[PDB]
Amino acid sequence: LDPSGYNPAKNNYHPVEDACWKPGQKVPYLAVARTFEKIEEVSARLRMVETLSNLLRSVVALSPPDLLPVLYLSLNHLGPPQQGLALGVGDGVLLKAVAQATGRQLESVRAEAAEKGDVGLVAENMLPPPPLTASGVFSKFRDIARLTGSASTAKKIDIIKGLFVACRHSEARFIARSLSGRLRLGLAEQSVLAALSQAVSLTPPGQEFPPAMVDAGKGKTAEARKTWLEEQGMILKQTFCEVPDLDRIIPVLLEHGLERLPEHCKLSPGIPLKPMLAHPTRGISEVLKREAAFTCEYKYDGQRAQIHALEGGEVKIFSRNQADNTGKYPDIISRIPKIKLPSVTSFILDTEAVAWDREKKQIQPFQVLTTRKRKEVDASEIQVQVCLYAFDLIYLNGESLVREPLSRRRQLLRENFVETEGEFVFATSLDTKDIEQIAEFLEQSVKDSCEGLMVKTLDVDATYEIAKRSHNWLKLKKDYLDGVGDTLDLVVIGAYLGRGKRAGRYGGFLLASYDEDSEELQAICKLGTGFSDEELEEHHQSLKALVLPSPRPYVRIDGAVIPDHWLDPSAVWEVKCADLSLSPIYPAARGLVDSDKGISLRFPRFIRVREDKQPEQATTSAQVACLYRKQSQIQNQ
DNA sequence: GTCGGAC
DNA sequence: GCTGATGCGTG
DNA sequence: GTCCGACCACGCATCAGC
Ligand SMILES: *OP(=O)(O)OC[C@H]1O[C@@H](n2cnc3c(N)ncnc32)[C@H](O)[C@@H]1O
Repeated sequence: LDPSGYNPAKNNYHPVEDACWKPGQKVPYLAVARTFEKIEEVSARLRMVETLSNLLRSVVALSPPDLLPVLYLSLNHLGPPQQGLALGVGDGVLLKAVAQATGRQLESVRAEAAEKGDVGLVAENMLPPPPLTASGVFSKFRDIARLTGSASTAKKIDIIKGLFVACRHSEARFIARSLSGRLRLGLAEQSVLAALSQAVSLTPPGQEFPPAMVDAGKGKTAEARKTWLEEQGMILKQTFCEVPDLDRIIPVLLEHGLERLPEHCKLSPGIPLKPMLAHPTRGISEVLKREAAFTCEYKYDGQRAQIHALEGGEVKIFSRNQADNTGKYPDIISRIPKIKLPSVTSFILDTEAVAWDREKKQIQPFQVLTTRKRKEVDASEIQVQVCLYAFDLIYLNGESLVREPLSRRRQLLRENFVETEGEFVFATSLDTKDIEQIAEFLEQSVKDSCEGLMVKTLDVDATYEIAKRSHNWLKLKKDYLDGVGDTLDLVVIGAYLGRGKRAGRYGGFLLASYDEDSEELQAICKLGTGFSDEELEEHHQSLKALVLPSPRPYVRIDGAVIPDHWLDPSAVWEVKCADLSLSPIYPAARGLVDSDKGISLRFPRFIRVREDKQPEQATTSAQVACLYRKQSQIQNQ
C-alpha cells in the first residue's frame, strides 16, 4: 500500500503482508531506499543480512524479474565485471547536477559536501512526478554509463537531474551516494550473497502466486536453522567464486533452485573466476604457526593475469578484478602455442605478468609495466615486453582442478606447460621448512627484484576453493617485519578533510622532506592510513591550532593536490613504505635522481609521532634519493 | 595496495 | 587539434 | 578471522573548454 512506511527490519517479517507493492508490479525504489536506511542504522552484519534478505524474499515472490536490478543496486554495481561498464560521473559532475536539481550554486554545494564528507545528505535538502522504480533507476544508471563521446557529460547530468526531481523522502540520499561510488552501507558483496542465500532458502522461487511457502525455517530448531542456512550459503558463495556473474547465476537460480545451481553454473574457460588472495603475515614465526608442508615462491611485482584458453582456440585474458584484459595483451595471445604441449586443448592459468627488459634480460619495476596501453593495442606497437610467471593451474583439458590440492596442480602445471626464459617461467619455488633456508630465500627474492615470498600449503587445506577461505595463501614482504622496512621521518605540511568514516576530521595528510640545499620543504607523498581512530582525532585537534591561511614561502608541493588546510610545519611523523617511486607530480629530490621527476612513497602508512624531532631534523631529500638508488630493483639496472 | 574497527 | 582535469583500474 | 570502508602512488584513456 504505502512504501513510505515500509519496514524490512520487522520482527516476524512476512514477505507478502509486510511488503509495500502488489504482485506482478514493479518494485518501487523507495522500498530499496527505506531498506538501505534500516541497514545503515544497525552495526551487526547478521542483522543487516536478514534485513536485506527480507527485501529479496518479497522480490522473489512478488516481482521475480526485479531481482537482478535490486541485487546490483544493493551492490552498487552496473553489471558483470568483464563487461567494463563505468558511470563516468565524478564528484564535480554530480555536484553540478545537484546544484542544478536543488537550485543552488555549485560553490554552495561543493563546500557543503566537502564539509559533511557525504554528497547524499546535500542532495535531499514543482508537480510530483510518478514514483521511482528500482529497475527504472538501475536502467538510468546504465544509461549514464553508456553515454560516451563529445557532450556526453551534459547528457549524464540531465539523467541525474531527472532522477533527483522524482526522488521522495530518502531516495535522493542513496541515488547521489550510489552515483558517487560511496554507498556507505556497511554491507557489501559477501553479505549480499549470504542474504541472497537466506532469501531463496526461506522463500523458494518459482511458486505460483500466492506462494505456498514463505518461511521454510518454521519446522526447524534454532540450531538446525543456522546450520541449514550456512550450508545453503556456501553452495551459492562457492558457485559465485567460479562464476562471479549475476546475469548468469540469477536466471539459473530462479528456474532451478539453489540446490541445483552448481550443476548448471560451473567453472569454464572464457568465464572469469575469483582469484586466490593472500594474507599478510608478520614474520617467519607467524608462518611456521600454520603444522603442514608449504612451498615458498617469489612474489613477482606485476599484475595478476589469468589466462583462459578455449577449446576452439580463442584466448581471453582477465585481471584480478575479472576485467577483460584480452585487447591489452596481444603479445600473450600470440605466445599461446609456445607455452603449451600439443596435447593441451584448454586451460585456465594463474600467472603474474611482469615487465621484462629484452636487452639485459632483467625484470623491470612496476611503474614500467603500467606504461603499456590498454585500449586495443596493436601487436607491433607494443614497447614494454612482459614475462609471464605462472604459479597455479585451475582448469585443463575439460577437467577442473579446484578440488585438487596445490601439490597436484603444481605437478600438472610443470608437466603440460613448457618454459621459455624471458616469456614463460614458473615462479621459483622452495619446498622446505627450515627457518634458516626460508629467511635466506626471502632475502634472495629481493636480490632478484621481487617484493618478497608467497607461502602456500601443498596438501593440507591446499584447494582452490576461495569460498572456504579467500585468504588461504600467505604473503611475506620485507616491510612487514619491524626494523627492516624503509622508515622515513617526514613533516606534515597540509591536511585534507575526511569523508565517510573520516567525516568531521582529517582523512589524509600531505608530507614533506627537507631539502638541505634549497632550505625548503618538498612534498613527497600523502598519508591516509596507519593511525587509529583515537590517534586521528588526536592529530585533528593538535593540528587544528596550526592551520595557516597561506602556505609558507619555504614549502614546495609542485603538482601535488593543494591541501584543504595549510599547516605550519612542526609535526614530524614516522612513515613506513614498501618502495620508493619516481614521481611525475611530487617535487621531493627533483634533479637528484631524475632530471625532471621527483620521488614518492609506495604504500605509505603512519607509524608514530616523533616529538623529539623538529622539521629540520626530518629525513632529508638527499637521504630520500639515497634510499631510491639503494633499492634492489634500481640497482639491478 | 595498507590499515583499523565492530562484530 | 591541443591541454588541463580526472575517471579508473592496476598495484 | 571475516567483512567493510577509510586512505595511498601511478599512468592510460577520456572529454570540457579553449
Ligand atoms: O599483496 P597482494 O595481496 O596483492 O598479493 C597477491 C598478489 O600478488 C601477486 N603475486 C606475485 N607473485 C605471486 C605468486 N608466486 N603467487 C601468487 N601471487 C603472486 C598476484 O598478482 C596476487 O594477486
